[PDB]
Amino acid sequence: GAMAPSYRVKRMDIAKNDEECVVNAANPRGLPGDGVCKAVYKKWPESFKNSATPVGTAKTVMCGTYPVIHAVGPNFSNYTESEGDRELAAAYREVAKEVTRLGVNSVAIPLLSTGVYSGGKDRLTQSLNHLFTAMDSTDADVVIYCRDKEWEKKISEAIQMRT
Ligand SMILES: [Cl-]
Ligand SMILES: [Cl-]
Ligand SMILES: [Cl-]
Repeated sequence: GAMAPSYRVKRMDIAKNDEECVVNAANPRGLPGDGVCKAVYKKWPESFKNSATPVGTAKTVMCGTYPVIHAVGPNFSNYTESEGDRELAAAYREVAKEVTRLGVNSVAIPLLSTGVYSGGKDRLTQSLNHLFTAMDSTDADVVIYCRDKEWEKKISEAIQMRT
């Protein structure tokens, strides 16, 4: 574990992370996809060997010895708000199980279901609170990656307000 487990947020490509493993915002079919998924495919394409997994689950595939945790958030275009919320919470619980199983001291994580799977809604708070619910009992340093300047500020505020 980290000596003083922390949350941090950085605004940059998660393909450039400084953590011991990465969470991919994956699709269920293990396809290169778009956004974070496409960045992860470009950086760690070896990790997409048998990475297909259902919605609400995470499946880790090693790129060399570097773990890529493929976490499949729901596409809110396809799910009802209720069932999408349930699957999004479940995907993060499976991320916390994998981070724990791997014994890493740090993990790079994007906000699941916030991009093209958002169904055109702002899900920063929904997705971040499910991240916290799952990761709070872990002792890994968690570094959240985002691209939007206003999201960085809002994530940073949510982190700092619980310290
Ligand atoms: Cl960047
Ligand atoms: Cl997404
Ligand atoms: Cl963002």
